[PDB]
Amino acid sequence: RTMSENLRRNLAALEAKISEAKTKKNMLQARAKAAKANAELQQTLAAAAAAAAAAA
Amino acid sequence: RTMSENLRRNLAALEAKISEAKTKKNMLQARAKAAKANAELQQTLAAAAAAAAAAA
Repeated sequence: RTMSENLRRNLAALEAKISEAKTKKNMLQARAKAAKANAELQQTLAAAAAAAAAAA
Repeated sequence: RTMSENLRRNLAALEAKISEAKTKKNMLQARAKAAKANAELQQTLAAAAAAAAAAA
C-alpha cells in the first residue's frame, strides 16, 4: 500500500508531463505555420512590387 | 503586436508610393499627348503655308 501511493503519484506525474508536451506541441506548430506565411508574404510583395514598378 | 505596427506602416507606405506613381502617370501621359500635337501643328502649318505661298 506504500508502493501503490508511489505508483499513483508516478502515474499522475507521467500524464502531467504528457499533457504539458501536448499544449507545447500546438503552440510550436502554430508559430511554424505563422513564420512560413510571414516570410512568403513579405518577400513576395516586396520583390514583385519593386521590380514591376522600376521596369515600367 | 510590434510586427503588426510595422506591417500596418509598410502597407500604408506601399499604397502611398503606388498612389504617387498613379498621379505621375497621368501628368506624363498628358505631356506626351500635348507634345505630339504641338509638333504636328507647328510643322504642318509652317511647311504648307510657306510652300504654297512661294509657288503661287
